[PDB]
Formats: sequence, structure tokens, C-alpha cells
Amino acid sequence: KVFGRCELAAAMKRHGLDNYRGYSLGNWVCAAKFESNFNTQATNRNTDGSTDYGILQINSRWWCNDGRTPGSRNLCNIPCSALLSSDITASVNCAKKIVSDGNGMNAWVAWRNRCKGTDVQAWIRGCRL
Ligand SMILES: [Cl-]
Ligand SMILES: [Cl-]
Ligand SMILES: [Cl-]
Ligand SMILES: [Cl-]
Ligand code: NA
Ligand code: NA
Repeated sequence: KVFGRCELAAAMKRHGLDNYRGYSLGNWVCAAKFESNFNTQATNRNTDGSTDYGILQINSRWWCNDGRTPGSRNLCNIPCSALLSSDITASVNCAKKIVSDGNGMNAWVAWRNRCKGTDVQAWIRGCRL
């Protein structure tokens, strides 16, 4: 599924991401835009052989099992393909574990490089939430 901007913000808000660990909703929408262009079916290979999956590009080295990342973990206890669903529950619940790991949203390189220090509230401007 390709979400609209405000549709994704509302979905994220209902699943409890708004101000989760102090990150206002616009941070999450900004990260999703630059990680996946709001497409739940996004996948992208990494140089180390791991793969990033779904709307928040969650990687198979640490967080999910895809059966082809040797020596990896599965800390969200899910198959990586669950992260490609039109239902974002698994992505959101796994992202809550990631953002709580110690480095906050800096775990998402694209958030650090494209969202951190910018007016992220612009990403939810105009939305009925
Ligand atoms: Cl947009
Ligand atoms: Cl914030
Ligand atoms: Cl959903
Ligand atoms: Cl933090
Ligand atoms: Na915001
Ligand atoms: Na894995």
C-alpha cells in the first residue's frame, strides 16, 4: 500500500507513536517519507547482505527473520515479510522496540540526515488528527 501523508499520520497516531519516547508524530512521518516514500512494500538491500523492509525500512540484521541474513538476530520476533503488510501494526510495534534501544531515532540514518533539526511538524500540517 502507498499511504497518503495524513492517512499515515492518523494510523501512526492511533498505534501510539505520537510523542512515543518524546518523538512527535512529524518525526515518524518524515522518516517514513524518506525511508520508503510511504510504500509498505519497499525493500532495499544493504552492503552487508541484510535487507530493509517496509514503511520504516527495518533491517534483517537485528530485527526480523528473512531466512537469508547469516549471523543475524530477530529481536522483534517476526518474519520480515510481515513488515510489508498494508496493516502497519507490526512495523509500528517493532519500531517502538528499536527507538527504545538507546539511540532513539538516530537508528534511522535517513531521520538523522533529513529530518533531525528540521521543522518536522510541517509533515502533519493540515491533517485532521
Ligand atoms: Cl508527501
Ligand atoms: Cl519532537
Ligand atoms: Cl494499520
Ligand atoms: Cl531519545
Ligand atoms: Na510533529
Ligand atoms: Na534476522
